[PDB]
Amino acid sequence: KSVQEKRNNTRAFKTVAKSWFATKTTWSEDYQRSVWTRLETYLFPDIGNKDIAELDTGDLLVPIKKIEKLGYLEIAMRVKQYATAIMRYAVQQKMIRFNPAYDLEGAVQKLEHHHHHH
Repeated sequence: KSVQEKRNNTRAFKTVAKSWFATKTTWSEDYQRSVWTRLETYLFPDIGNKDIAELDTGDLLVPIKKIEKLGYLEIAMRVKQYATAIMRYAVQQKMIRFNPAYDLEGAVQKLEHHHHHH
């Protein structure tokens, strides 16, 4: 249906995070650039090309887990918070029902919503 839309990939994480970045000047110019650079490299490749409306807790856990097992916990936790802020903005734009980052209490130790498949 995106042919009738003015832009095929709309409401996508990269565009939304772009808007979020454009609405952020709270951090310092240098540090925030570093923030953006880490978003560009880690928190964009997977989810940025996906329609965030269908982005599952697992989908977002992919880039998170990517950094988690990258050996940089601080980076992962900070990207976790960056994403959390963007997800908050995402709900406000009705893109997602709830924040998967808030939804997952850490109940499931996997990327799935169930411990037992059946």
